[PDB]
Formats: sequence, structure tokens, C-alpha cells
Amino acid sequence: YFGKLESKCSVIRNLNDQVLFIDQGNRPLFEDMTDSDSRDNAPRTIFIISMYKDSQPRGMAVTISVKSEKISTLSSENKIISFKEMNPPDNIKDTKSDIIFFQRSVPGHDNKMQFESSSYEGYFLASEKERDLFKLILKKEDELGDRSIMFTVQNCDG
Repeated sequence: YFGKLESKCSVIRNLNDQVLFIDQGNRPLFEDMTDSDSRDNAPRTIFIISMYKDSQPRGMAVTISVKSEKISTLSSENKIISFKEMNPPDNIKDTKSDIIFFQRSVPGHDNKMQFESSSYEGYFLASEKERDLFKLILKKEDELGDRSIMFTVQNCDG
């Protein structure tokens, strides 16, 4: 079971220092900071990472949420990326949850982080190029050295 401990304002960047944002269509994408849309994208670059105490310690249990008009929370349900219409909860009774990811650092690189679905072992948040776009996806990943599943997290609380 999980219990929420603290929430932190966060900016998430991929392997190429592109910044995660939510577009008009509620799609999680990555922007180059010289992109012409970076001005309009800027409010949608802010994520809330909430840390959870875990009765079955496997990694740092977190939810990732966005604050638009209302709060929505990132989900790995059905092995894809979506946003559940829900604030991060105070308590979660189960040991696995579609909104809980295990955040862990990369061996030798304490600042590089990987987020594993707690529902689907071996599935990770990843950056993927798809035509002209860079998309946040849920990727079945056998190779933990794959830099496309590595992110940095910058605190904006201060």
C-alpha cells in the first residue's frame, strides 16, 4: 500500500534536453527550447511529482500530475500513456497502481532517472521520435542502458 508524503513542482527533460509539455490535445510531447511554440507551451511544462511511502519498497514510488483547470495524473493503464482525471491520492490500498511509477537513478549517473510502471513490470516512460514530434510513450524496455528512457528532473519549488 502507498501513502502520499510530499509533492514537488518539477520540469522533466529527456536525453536531448528537450522539455516535457502537454499540448493542446492533451498529448505529452517534448519541445526544443528554440521552438517557436515554447512561449505558448510554457504553462504546460510544469509537472507535480508526488512521492509515496511504499509498504513494499521497490524504488521511489511517485505519481506525475499536471495542473490545468483541474489536476490530472499520468497513467500506464492498458500499457499506454494517458491522463486519469484525478488528483494524486492520499492513500492507495494496492501494491500496484496504474498511476504509480518507480523512479530510480541510473547506475553511475545519480541525476538521470528512469520511471517504471508499477502495474506493468519492465515498461518505462520513454521519449520517442515519431515523424516530426517527440512523444512521451510507455515502452517495454529490456535494455536499462537505453538513454531514451532516461530523464532529468528539475525542481521549480525553489
